[PDB]
Amino acid sequence: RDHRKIGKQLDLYHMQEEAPGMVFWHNDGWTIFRELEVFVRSKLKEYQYQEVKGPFMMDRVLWEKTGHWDNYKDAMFTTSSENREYCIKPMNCPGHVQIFNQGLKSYRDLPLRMAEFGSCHRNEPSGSLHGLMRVRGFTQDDAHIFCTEEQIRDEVNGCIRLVYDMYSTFGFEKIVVKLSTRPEKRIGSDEMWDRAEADLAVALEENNIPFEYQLGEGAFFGPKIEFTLYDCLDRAWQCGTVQLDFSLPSRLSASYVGEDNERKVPVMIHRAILGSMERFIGILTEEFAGFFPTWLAPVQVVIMNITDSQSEYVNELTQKLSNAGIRVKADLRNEKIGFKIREHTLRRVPYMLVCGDKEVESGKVAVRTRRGKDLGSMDVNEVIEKLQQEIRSRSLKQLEE
Amino acid sequence: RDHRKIGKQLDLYHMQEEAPGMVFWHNDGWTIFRELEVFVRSKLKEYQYQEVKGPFMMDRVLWEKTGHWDNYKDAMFTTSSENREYCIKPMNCPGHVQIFNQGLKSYRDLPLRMAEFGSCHRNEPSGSLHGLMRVRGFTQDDAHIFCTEEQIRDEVNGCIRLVYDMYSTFGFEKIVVKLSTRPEKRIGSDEMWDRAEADLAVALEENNIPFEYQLGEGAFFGPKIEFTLYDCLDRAWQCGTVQLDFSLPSRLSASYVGEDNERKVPVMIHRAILGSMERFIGILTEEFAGFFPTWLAPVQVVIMNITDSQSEYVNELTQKLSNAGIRVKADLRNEKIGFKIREHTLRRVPYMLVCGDKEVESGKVAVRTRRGKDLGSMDVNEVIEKLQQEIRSRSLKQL
Ligand SMILES: Nc1ncnc2c1ncn2[C@@H]1O[C@H](COP(=O)(O)OP(=O)(O)OP(=O)(O)O)[C@@H](O)[C@H]1O
Ligand SMILES: Nc1ncnc2c1ncn2[C@@H]1O[C@H](COP(=O)(O)OP(=O)(O)OP(=O)(O)O)[C@@H](O)[C@H]1O
Ligand SMILES: [Mg+2]
Ligand SMILES: [Mg+2]
Ligand SMILES: [Mg+2]
Ligand SMILES: [Mg+2]
Ligand SMILES: [Zn+2]
Ligand SMILES: [Zn+2]
Repeated sequence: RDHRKIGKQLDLYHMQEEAPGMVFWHNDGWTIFRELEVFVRSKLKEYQYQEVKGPFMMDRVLWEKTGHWDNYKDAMFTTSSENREYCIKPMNCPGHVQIFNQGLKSYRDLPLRMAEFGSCHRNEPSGSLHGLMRVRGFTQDDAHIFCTEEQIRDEVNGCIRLVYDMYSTFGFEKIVVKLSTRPEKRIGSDEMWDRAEADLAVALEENNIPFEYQLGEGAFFGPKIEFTLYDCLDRAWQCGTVQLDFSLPSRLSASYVGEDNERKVPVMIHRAILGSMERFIGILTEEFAGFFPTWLAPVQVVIMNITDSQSEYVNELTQKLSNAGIRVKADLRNEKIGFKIREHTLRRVPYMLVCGDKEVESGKVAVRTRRGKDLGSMDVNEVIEKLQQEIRSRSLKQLEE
Repeated sequence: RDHRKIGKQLDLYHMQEEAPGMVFWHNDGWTIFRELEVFVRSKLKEYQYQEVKGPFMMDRVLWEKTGHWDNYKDAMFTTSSENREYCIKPMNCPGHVQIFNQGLKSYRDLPLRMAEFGSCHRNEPSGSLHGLMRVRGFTQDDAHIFCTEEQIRDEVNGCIRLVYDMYSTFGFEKIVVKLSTRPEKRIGSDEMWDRAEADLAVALEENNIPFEYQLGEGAFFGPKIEFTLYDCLDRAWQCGTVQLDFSLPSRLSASYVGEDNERKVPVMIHRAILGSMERFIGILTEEFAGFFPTWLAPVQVVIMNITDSQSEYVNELTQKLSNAGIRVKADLRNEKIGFKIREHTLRRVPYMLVCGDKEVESGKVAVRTRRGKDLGSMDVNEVIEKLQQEIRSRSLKQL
């Protein structure tokens, strides 16, 4: 049930000591990663987010200005060029503010929602590293919303709504919500912290979401709503996060022209829905025990012959399913079909299509699933249509399941 | 036609002194980048490439094994953690070999084609930096092909075919090819360099490609075919490249079980088709003067109302085009229609749809282009279909 064991069995990724906490994504794990990006992007479109890309590193001077240097230096990787020191970014917020700061902004531009699949590096103590769930290089499905104070309620509500909308696709039954309050080391006044923490609490109450406080776990610049998911040992992992920030835009000289023609500082909401792709894939792997929903499955269909007699027909069906957009592979090896089926079951391939002479003559396929079910013979075109529907709806459940 | 001025005018990206040579991709520039990735991914499905992702940093010891720490040192960003030294990767090859080395490989797995949109960082001298063309952090449409000696000819041919295939989509008329031979600092024996250089020259001749030698410009591990594209000032920029490598696989302990059941070392072909996304976008921006073909345009369609009476219709049209897969925006601002049209024309939006009362009553739309052509009233579904055909085919010219 451990995602590290399942990841090896399905050849999803590996890690090695030449790059501690750094993931090597193999083809099949990168397929899952990419499908999750496509899913997130479909939500970015619906909820009207920009998508940007900030640089990997920036001058230490800028990280000093935010307060990251004093409050985050231990976790930061640094490098140098031509007598200047750079920080590899542990967070995407300063880069998004650099983009916001190009060009004059008006209240008419707000709320401005700016998303990034943002690569973060944090020098986590090597003793704390754990598979995909705690790594040193990870990719957040991050975004920063620049808004007015009057827009905070609506924008925080929109993030909360987005979290439950995305999580319902995966069928999560245990989502534990925490409000992380001010940490001992922080910037911003007590009055600003009281306001930000109340805003989050009222937003959760308004959505009728039960939660508990988590004292001292907020960011150095603002409080957080945390959406907690659980692994196979029922350990709590922080995934989704909504953060309210009255401090960083001021520190980074962000402003916009208000209705009054006065210069104003935007509020910034930070949020990640999945958290990081790495930690979320870890959670999905354990939650599903490697039985990824068909739309996520690295290989959705394997087509297999009984003998070389049906090998041409298998090759035609494989091209046909591939042209219909299905991740399909042919298994033409000189092995018994029971052997093949057991192997692709261990690989958690949703569907196995067996082609005997009966199947070749009729243009049909015998359908087996990774759950051990025999689904009988079906017409090829009906199978394709059913798989396409299963994939496009991102269905959690297989045919006749 | 300088891509840096166009990039500012169209809000594609920016750069600043807090990160020399590092691009901040804005929404519209990042849209072009992502469409190029979609295009590349479509071609690699066709040619049966895997797609992977390696880590950003690995131990200095690994870069010593490859010979990079000695042949590539001062060009590399280095960092530390818990008394170990790491290199931010300047190339993707060692990571791809690490993935190849996971699990027993046989001749049945070859050729194994492994692609990555590989983020590279190189400490280029700050005085050499230029716009998007020469940056310190960039993304290569990289791949490594592991193959046998007998498979070299076919695999190099496939890379050359891929370059001309993908470049024809953009209509490039000037593609100059170079063969870069052994540099002063290299790994691998002279006989291996003789054979690698001959293999690439034969490949170019067999593909009917006139080329010029570039003595001493090969990679430290092997010679390269370089595909050169030219900017507005006719400066030469290396974009696509094919590199033949008989030495890195052995240094990194790559092997496969041959048909005879003995251990053998694969040959590696390195190749990038576009080169880097940053540099290729720079070239495209100058080549098209910011009039990106519709399939690449950050915003493909803007729909505007003349008065508030049509605002509802414009919103229904906008949702309909967006559901048909078109990058479309509604412009409902309290501005004169002639102000709105000019704004989106200057932003080089391919198609502008104007809705007055007669368009609403008829279920039609008045269509004009960024070049000033007035297409008149058209049926909505006719516009969507023509737009979809222009995008699906990645057509260079409009309606
Ligand atoms: N080391 C890490 N490995 C993997 N994912 C991470 C890591 N650190 C953070 N994330 C993910 O990024 C999200 C947003 O980042 P944030 O700065 O809020 O995390 P965090 O509070 O430091 O997390 P944690 O308490 O788990 O260390 C987290 O909710 C988590 O999903
Ligand atoms: N500093 C850079 N900025 C942008 N793109 C680059 C840069 N260096 C290399 N590339 C791109 O990556 C491709 C493959 O990398 P490779 O190591 O072969 O380049 P290169 O020979 O060092 O390039 P150049 O001669 O332009 O310095 C190049 O052909 C080019 O398109
Ligand atoms: Mg942390
Ligand atoms: Mg935390
Ligand atoms: Mg170079
Ligand atoms: Mg060169
Ligand atoms: Zn942030
Ligand atoms: Zn390489």
